[PDB]
Amino acid sequence: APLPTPPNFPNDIALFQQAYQNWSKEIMLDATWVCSPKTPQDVVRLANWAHEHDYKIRPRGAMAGWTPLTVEKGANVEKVILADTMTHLNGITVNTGGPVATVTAGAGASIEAIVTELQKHDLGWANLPAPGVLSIGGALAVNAHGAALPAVGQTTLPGHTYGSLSNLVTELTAVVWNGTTYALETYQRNDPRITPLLTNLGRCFLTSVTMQAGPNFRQRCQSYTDIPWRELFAPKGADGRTFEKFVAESGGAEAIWYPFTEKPWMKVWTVSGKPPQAREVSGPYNYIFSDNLPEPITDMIGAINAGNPGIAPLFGPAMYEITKLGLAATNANDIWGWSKDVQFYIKATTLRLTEGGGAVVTSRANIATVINDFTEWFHERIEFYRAKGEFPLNGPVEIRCCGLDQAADVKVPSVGPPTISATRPRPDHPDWDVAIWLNVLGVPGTPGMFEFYREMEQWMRSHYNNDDATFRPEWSKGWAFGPDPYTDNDIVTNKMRATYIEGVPTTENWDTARARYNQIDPHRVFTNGFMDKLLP
Ligand SMILES: Cc1cc2nc3c(=O)[nH]c(=O)nc-3n(C[C@H](O)[C@H](O)[C@H](O)COP(=O)(O)OP(=O)(O)OC[C@H]3O[C@@H](n4cnc5c(N)ncnc54)[C@H](O)[C@@H]3O)c2cc1C
Ligand SMILES: C[As](C)(=O)[O-]
Ligand SMILES: C[As](C)(=O)[O-]
Ligand SMILES: [Mn+2]
Ligand SMILES: [Mn+2]
Repeated sequence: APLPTPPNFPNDIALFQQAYQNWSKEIMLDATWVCSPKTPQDVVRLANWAHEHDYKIRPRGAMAGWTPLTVEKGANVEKVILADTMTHLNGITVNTGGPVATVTAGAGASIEAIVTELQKHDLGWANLPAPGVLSIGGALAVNAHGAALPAVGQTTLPGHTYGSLSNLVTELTAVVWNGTTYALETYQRNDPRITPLLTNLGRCFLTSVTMQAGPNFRQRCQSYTDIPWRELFAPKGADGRTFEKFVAESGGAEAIWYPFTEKPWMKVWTVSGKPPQAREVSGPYNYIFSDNLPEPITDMIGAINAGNPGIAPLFGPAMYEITKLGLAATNANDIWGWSKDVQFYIKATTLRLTEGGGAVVTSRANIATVINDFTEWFHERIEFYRAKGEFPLNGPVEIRCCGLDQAADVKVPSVGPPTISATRPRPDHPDWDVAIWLNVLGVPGTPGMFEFYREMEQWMRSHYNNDDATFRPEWSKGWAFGPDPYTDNDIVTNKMRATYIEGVPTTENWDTARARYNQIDPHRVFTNGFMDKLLP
């Protein structure tokens, strides 16, 4: 069924109708209006047109995400235009000459494309998200990050950050109200106005960004599937092959622990000179068994989807075995290459899942305790539900750490970190210097799963709430589980604000960010109904 034709739409911007679905298909719309602006000036034309006709505009990147910040479930989108940035707003230029090398990218450029160009100039980023498909605008919007820390004794090379990609921004350009009309405006990192824009949840429309780059580096990625979970996730100072020891020795680490299994898949990244035992790779996405699944597994997933959640204790071990056998068969337990080739490992063809948990901001010395508390709690819960015949949990626990948006990493003049990034340092706790990402993944539609994600969100908020650690939702994942994600009204309208006014000055907090967003867009062109609840 055709949507109403928009009134007097700019004649040279082609409009087409497409479906929209979020990653888990928990948001599904049969029809939306879409266009692909050719230049930043065309986004300006779209915004002024929208203002004049009471339409809304949303930037559309790779759609590799879950939140309702583009379109909401069940929403009337008759007066909404989605502006695909990836078709044309994708230019990339490396700039070598200043206090630091930089790269200027259209907001629709993919992060893989950006860092591929950086590699040609012997440059790179230290803390990359796992999927390269992401648009840079979409990555910045949520403080996108990887699993990287420096090893003990490792210095941060000039230009690099172990925080979010949002910490690397030296300048950006956005569509902004000037008092009479929307126009392009450019902000430098030393401008107080920029900090809410560095992580903006799509409340602002970025057309281009410039980001610092450091030197590229070679990196090893070793996999282990032979460490029992209680050994890996042990209390502080324990014997054996512990998570904290890997972080000390190597810096970068991520564990994937399938449900009802004994041994995680642990990945450890070490900066280098190739180790004799490692296999050199020349491209990303080196885990072929995880981008493509065979028939016995897809049959289990099919049977789960058909109403058999009791397959979970068979499915977890089956996924572990595909991983163990696949790593061995393809000789991928010990690989080495440029940063991007070992840090990009999730292809867009990966199994569609939905996520809970979030971030714990704390001191580096407290990593073992945070992880041990979470994994012991999780294990007790999953076994508790199994004993009652209930299987709310059929995907892995995933755990990784990175750094925060440290001022020391920024090599241009700067007014500070992103205002509302989950990676923003806490001024009241200068010793808090890591973010621990504690995620749980599950098959969409699983009975009891969102109830459990609510149970977990409540537990994390209450448990990680003291002088040693605090909890922040991961913007890009599920949160405000009511029990469905993004539906607990108290969390959306009260507790997210509370999180982002805690421990920070009233001159640079959640309310500062809201004020800036409304100054830039008082007509609320760059909003939807969910945005209006979260950021009034
Ligand atoms: C399987 C998978 C793995 C992932 N792994 C990681 C991970 O390793 N680390 C990590 O940090 N994240 C990860 N993500 C989450 C991902 O970073 C976010 O979902 C991201 O926002 C998606 O970017 P996108 O380009 O697909 O944008 P979209 O999904 O199209 O949009 C996402 C958000 O960005 C905003 N946005 C897009 N373009 C602009 C723009 N030009 N200006 C202003 N706002 C804009 C939108 O309004 C929206 O809020 C993963 C996601 C998936 C699906
Ligand atoms: C690598 As992940 C927990 O953001 O899907
Ligand atoms: C309970 As408190 C003051 O550590 O946020
Ligand atoms: Mn608190
Ligand atoms: Mn203490």
